Amino acid sequence: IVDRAKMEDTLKRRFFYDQAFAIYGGVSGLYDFGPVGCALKNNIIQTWRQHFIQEEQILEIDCTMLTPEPVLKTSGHVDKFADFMVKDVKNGECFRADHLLKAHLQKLMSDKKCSVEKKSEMESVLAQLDNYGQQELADLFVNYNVKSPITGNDLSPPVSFNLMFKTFIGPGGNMPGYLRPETAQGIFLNFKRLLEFNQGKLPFAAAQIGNSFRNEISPRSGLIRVREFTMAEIEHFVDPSEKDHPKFQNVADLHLYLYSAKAQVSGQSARKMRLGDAVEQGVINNTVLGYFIGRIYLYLTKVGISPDKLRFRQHMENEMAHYACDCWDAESKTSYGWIEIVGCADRSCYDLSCHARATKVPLVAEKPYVEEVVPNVIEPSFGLGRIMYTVFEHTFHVREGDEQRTFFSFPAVVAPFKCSVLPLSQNQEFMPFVKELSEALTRHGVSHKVDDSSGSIGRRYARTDEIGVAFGVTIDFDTVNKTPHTATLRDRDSMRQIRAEISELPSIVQDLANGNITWADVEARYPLFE
Amino acid sequence: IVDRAKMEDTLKRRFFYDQAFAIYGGVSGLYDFGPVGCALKNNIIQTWRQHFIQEEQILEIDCTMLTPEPVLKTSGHVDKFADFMVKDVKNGECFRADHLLKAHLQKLMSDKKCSVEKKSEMESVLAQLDNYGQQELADLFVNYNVKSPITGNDLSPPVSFNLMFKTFIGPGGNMPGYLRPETAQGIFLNFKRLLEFNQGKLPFAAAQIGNSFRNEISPRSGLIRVREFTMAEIEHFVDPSEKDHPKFQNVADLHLYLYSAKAQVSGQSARKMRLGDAVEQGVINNTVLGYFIGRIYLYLTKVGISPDKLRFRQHMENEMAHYACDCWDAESKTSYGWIEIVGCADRSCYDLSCHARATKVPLVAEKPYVEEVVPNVIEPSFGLGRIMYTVFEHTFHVREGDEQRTFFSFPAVVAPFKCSVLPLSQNQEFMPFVKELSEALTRHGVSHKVDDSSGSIGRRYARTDEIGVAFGVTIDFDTVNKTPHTATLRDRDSMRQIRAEISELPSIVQDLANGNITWADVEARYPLFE
Ligand SMILES: Nc1ncnc2c1ncn2[C@@H]1O[C@@H](COP(=O)(O)OP(=O)(O)OP(=O)(O)OP(=O)(O)OC[C@@H]2O[C@@H](n3cnc4c(N)ncnc43)[C@H](O)[C@H]2O)[C@H](O)[C@H]1O
Ligand SMILES: Nc1ncnc2c1ncn2[C@@H]1O[C@@H](COP(=O)(O)OP(=O)(O)OP(=O)(O)OP(=O)(O)OC[C@@H]2O[C@@H](n3cnc4c(N)ncnc43)[C@H](O)[C@H]2O)[C@H](O)[C@H]1O
Repeated sequence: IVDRAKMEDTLKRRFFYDQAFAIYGGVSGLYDFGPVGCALKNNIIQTWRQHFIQEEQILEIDCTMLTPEPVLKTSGHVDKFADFMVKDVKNGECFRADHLLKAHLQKLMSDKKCSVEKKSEMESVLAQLDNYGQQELADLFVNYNVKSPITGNDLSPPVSFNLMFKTFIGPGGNMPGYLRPETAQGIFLNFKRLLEFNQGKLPFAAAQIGNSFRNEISPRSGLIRVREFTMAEIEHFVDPSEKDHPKFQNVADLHLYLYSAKAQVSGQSARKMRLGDAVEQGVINNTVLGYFIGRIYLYLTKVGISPDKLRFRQHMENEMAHYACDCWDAESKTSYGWIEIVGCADRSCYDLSCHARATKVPLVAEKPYVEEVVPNVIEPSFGLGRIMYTVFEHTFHVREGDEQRTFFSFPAVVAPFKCSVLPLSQNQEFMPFVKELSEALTRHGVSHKVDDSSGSIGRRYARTDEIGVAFGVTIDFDTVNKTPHTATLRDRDSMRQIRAEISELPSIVQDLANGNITWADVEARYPLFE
Repeated sequence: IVDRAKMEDTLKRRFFYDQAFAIYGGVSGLYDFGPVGCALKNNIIQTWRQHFIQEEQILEIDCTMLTPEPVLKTSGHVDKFADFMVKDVKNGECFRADHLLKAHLQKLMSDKKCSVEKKSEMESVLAQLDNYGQQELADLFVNYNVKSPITGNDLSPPVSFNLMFKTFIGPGGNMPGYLRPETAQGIFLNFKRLLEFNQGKLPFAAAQIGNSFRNEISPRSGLIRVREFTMAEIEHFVDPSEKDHPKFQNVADLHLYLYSAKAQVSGQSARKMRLGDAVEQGVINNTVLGYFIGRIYLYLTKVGISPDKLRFRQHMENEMAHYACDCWDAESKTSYGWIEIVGCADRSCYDLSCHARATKVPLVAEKPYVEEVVPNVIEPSFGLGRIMYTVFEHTFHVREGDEQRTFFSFPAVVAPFKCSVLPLSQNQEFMPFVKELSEALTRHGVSHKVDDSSGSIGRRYARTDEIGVAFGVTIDFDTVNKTPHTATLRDRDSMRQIRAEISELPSIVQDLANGNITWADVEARYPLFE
């Protein structure tokens, strides 16, 4: 439960992000990231690089965004990559039928005049929205007589709208192209050279961290629905008969909420199972999928996503992506409800075969005399933007004070900068201490910034808390004149303080940020300071 | 003088980069970067972040690539951002008139039948190619009767071709847009919030590191001419009356080749002046421009660009970009001749005014009672791709041996990974040493990789040299069985070796890579090893 309004005001005021081309009216689905937004975004990307690429020794490549039409036609995007769209016969307003129908039912379930039986009927309908096809969705639009949310007009029947941006490569219109809606294709077209890196053996994973474009019909979810974003995609090529991951046992003991396809059709809630158990019973197909689901859980959690607002939902029969057979999405509970922030599909051998057949170029591998096989690929897809937004709503808090101050309980690994060093005076009296502390923090690899802003220490930290700085060190006169020279350490979340010699604080902060020590531990060793 | 052919073969074989969508015929102007290509590209970006953003405390932002037409129409790109194009009346082959005329004259100057007087005439023409306008270029195409390079056909008159990619944002064609040809605009539309970070005082700089698109007419220069690339742009906002940079004296003593507009019109060669002297005489307008020209020189140099193949060329009167008044480009001598890899324009107050007037939104600042002013901006534009390519041609070498091996003398700060650790056996006998060395190197922040490839040590390093690994440590039996336990250190460029205790090598390599010690110094302290 978060006050989106108040938050968007803080994120825009401190400039995490904001409307792109604001002075022109702004384009929906487009936003720019300010200084703190980039710092946070970079921390999230770097953390991701460590968690996956570095942890699994994934091969990295950087493919182009521009894509010639033939490529996307083969992958099947030109035909299936789209959302159903509607528009009132009056003017040309377009809406994503998928979501309009959802906002309409929620409207009816909110009206007190709604009976219990109908409320239930509608709930069952929403829990199957991603299944309904061209026709099924057309009927519901009639049964509920759905009409334009603005000055209720009559909506035309739901039709498919390809989400890919169109363009022309080079002069003339002989080579029409698109902006890649995902990165996966780039890795597939370079399968041979990539497979070659691993001696030609399976399994192995390739990844990409770049921009993708989706000409979203009607973006109205802030950063949740942009037409341009950064995504990290991992393509894990494995033997279709060796779909077993050697490291699964590393996450087999995690307890996370799973919402299987069955539980969705049988109308029951999601369960909090143990990964290992989930695979045993058959809920989660194999262990390769199970490993990544665990690593994903760990990543999102480490970055700041709340376990109580995180779950993995499996796709339904006809919800499947045109390229997948099985899939699980990491959805986060937000002010916009449950939304996927990480897609993890098991798109068998769809891709490699399509390109192989179309280009007349074989894309396979061998196994022991020797047999050739088309690697099944599990694709963990990360929408960094959505992941960051979720972090905002899950760590945004209002201080218990009339002044209505706000702060983000950002984990030390993602916060703009771990420590904030703020002295009272700037005279050559404090510099000797500020300089030393700063450099000391630098030797400990602790990002920091010397606060100069005007106002009382309390007001100084107020700004620090707004952008989620994890810790702060106050350097007052008792630090310069008294001896031993001690400074004040402040915990962002609790606002509680500590007093210790300014030469020891560096290592203390380091351990606090690296999770080697608890704020509790700190209060146990050093004297409290109010 | 480099054998482009042989090089492109090594860059593509080891997978630094290669044709994008290769299995489809490949699209010109598009390439993908493989593992080593990304490692190198990332090192170049990181080095750039340290050199500029971190060194000048530049504010970073990340704007969108999609841009609504009105924005680019105001900036003047919709009208002036283009290259002159020609095409043979026969088929529809398009060519950049600018470059075709250049390739034609070079052809005539190469034929022995060419007289000295005409050769001179043509040289004077090429040294003014970027000045010739719509008409002047049309006449030359007649005087020299330029015809299609392929099966000589008759070329149509030179016409302007807007280099911007076209697209439509959202459903329908009511909001036509483009892909940003540069990033600068993004910073300008966010001038108010950016100026706000600096208390509203000048000067201050904002920067962006992202992708830009240029629908290049006929790309045929490898990575030199792509339709999609990564660029780092710095927008340095300064008081039009305070165009003086406080740090200029930090680079005032650099000797670099300058090729002023005069020297280009007066038909004389470029001079190797001292930055300070250059500003004195008035060659380089102010010191703000002089500082950046120095920092740029230092950056390119540190990354691997050869000083003897680097120069800064000033634009001519009508060569000016539609948004600039003065400018200097860092051009590198390559197999494609001199090409700009860094643009440094002094586009006064063109931008801020244009957007202010069009949006009816003021974009100014104040100065001491107080006067408002439109900040003059100096834009150092970096084409990371071109900078990396230049590094390739300037560090690519062929070993003096029949086998024709190749290697890149990459500076330690940009090489894929600084040290290569390669043992003879993998048995539990060597592991204790390999493990220790590896971790030790990690504690010293020295990137490395344990070589496993088969073949003799000499053949092992052959692969290491190909991707430019700076150093190598050989761990043989005399390392495991003998005592003290010593290993062999190998310099990539010289291939000369050294023998020292395996516990001291970590710090030795660190200093060698961080430029704290010379390979000469090493051979002076430790015993040589053949
Ligand atoms: N019968 C049917 N036929 C065809 N389609 C059917 C269908 N039934 C249901 N559908 C669904 O309709 C499509 C709607 O797509 P979208 O328009 O992208 O809406 P979405 O469901 O919120 O994102 P999506 O699910 O596509 O993200 P993805 O896995 O591609 O990639 C991974 C995601 O990328 C990121 N991401 C996606 N869109 C983003 C955006 N606009 N902004 C920021 N991040 C985004 C997310 O963080 C990450 O989870 C779904 O792809 C498809 O499953
Ligand atoms: N009268 C006139 N009217 C209009 N135009 C006239 C003119 N007389 C001459 N011209 C010239 O014609 C245009 C041709 O442009 P381009 O088509 O980009 O060719 P260029 O000169 O090699 O690059 P450019 O000079 O544009 O790079 P820029 O400063 O924008 O940005 C910085 C560069 O970005 C990078 N970069 C640019 N293009 C790249 C590419 N295709 N691939 C990779 N990197 C690229 C480079 O590394 C970096 O130096 C020049 O912009 C303009 O000066």
